[PDB]
Amino acid sequence: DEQRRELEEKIKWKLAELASKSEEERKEIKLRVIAYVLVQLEDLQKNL
Amino acid sequence: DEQRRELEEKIKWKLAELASKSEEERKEIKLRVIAYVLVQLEDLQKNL
Amino acid sequence: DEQRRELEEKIKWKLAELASKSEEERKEIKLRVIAYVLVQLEDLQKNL
Ligand code: NA
Ligand code: NA
Ligand code: NA
Repeated sequence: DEQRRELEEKIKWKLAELASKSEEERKEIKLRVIAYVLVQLEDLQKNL
Repeated sequence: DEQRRELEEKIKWKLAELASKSEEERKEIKLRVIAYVLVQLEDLQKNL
Repeated sequence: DEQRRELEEKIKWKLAELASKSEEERKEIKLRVIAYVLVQLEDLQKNL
């Protein structure tokens, strides 16, 4: 599927961006990711 | 944007909550986050 | 709620799948998860 391939390219681009980040920057990013997913899980746990 | 600032406040609140969790609780939370994102990625990989 | 219980079962199934993965496979999966969430955060940071 087209959209599937586009998503993989978006993911690979983000991985290349992440590769340039320092160890501490990566930890800050991972923390942000965890917090965002948890906010998403809560707001979803409300309507679903 | 308003919604953007609101999201950052939601993320900061979640970060403050995470900061109070023990190391083992944090590992349990990260595991849950990983599993949830993968479920989301699959269900999305179906409609998209 | 029904959908809530279904989500927990989906998450537990994914956790069981993750448990079978090697340490290196788990790192690859976590990297993919981080990149996907960041793509999601960007595309959301555009419409919201
Ligand atoms: Na660099
Ligand atoms: Na504490
Ligand atoms: Na195994």
